[PDB]
Amino acid sequence: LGNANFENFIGATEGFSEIAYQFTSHILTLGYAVMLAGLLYFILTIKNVDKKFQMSNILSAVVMVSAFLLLYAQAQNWTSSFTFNEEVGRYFLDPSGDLFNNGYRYLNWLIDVPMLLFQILFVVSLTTSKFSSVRNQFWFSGAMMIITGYIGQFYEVSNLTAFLVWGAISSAFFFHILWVMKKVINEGKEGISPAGQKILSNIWILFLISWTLYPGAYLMPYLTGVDGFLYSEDGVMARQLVYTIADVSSKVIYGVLLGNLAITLSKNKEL
Ligand SMILES: *C/C=C(C)/C=C/C=C(C)/C=C/C1=C(C)CCCC1(C)C
Repeated sequence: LGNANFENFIGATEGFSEIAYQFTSHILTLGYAVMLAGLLYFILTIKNVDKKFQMSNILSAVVMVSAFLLLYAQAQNWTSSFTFNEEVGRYFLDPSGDLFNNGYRYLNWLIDVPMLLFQILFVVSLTTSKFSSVRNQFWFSGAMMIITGYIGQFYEVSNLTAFLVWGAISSAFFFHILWVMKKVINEGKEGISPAGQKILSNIWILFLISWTLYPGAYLMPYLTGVDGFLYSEDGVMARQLVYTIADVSSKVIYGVLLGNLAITLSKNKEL
């Protein structure tokens, strides 16, 4: 019953404190709420950039749609999966619920990772690289990263070595994506205004950090060891919190910066 994931495992054994249960619930709600807000932002501001850049706004909006819907479903899956026991005063896994399921989040990643990588190619111009090459490489490596991570995700309770080995494999595809993105951003800096170069530098830093947060949260409950402080409901809170910080940063803030970058490259900005 507490076999699928670390959330259920904890939920089925120690249970969650009211703080943990409520905090995790609140943070997941904030997550999907921000997505909805972002959806409207990206719809409303689309006329602020030239036609040639609008595919980036379009991909942002779509990412917002998928992340709102799936994070909303994730938020409900958390709350409905754990119920309060008066005798002990903690929340436990509910046999009559459907149990906490990582599926919503990983599906969201599968859908969104290729669009996010894709959309910067409609703002920035490449230099010595082919569009189709960059695109195909993002999409393959991106697909493999989530797939492999999702494989590892099944063994987090039952086989911690499979969990890490697969996560390592996933980290290999991630490293490759970083490497392509580096080339993309540096080629995109050439020729453009220093104001656009500056925004591109910010996008690199945002991208590097916010995406590295995901394997951070994947590893979170074991960052202190087998009997460590994080190997608890605290690890769940931290993991869920980091995932949410990452989602907002990699989707909404990334989208906003690309929007601002697009405006810098506008037709009437040219002499
Ligand atoms: C909007 C959602 C995004 C940008 C999701 C990104 C997810 C990742 C970069 C996940 C990476 C992982 C690893 C590199 C290793 C461990 C397993 C994953 C899937 C968490």
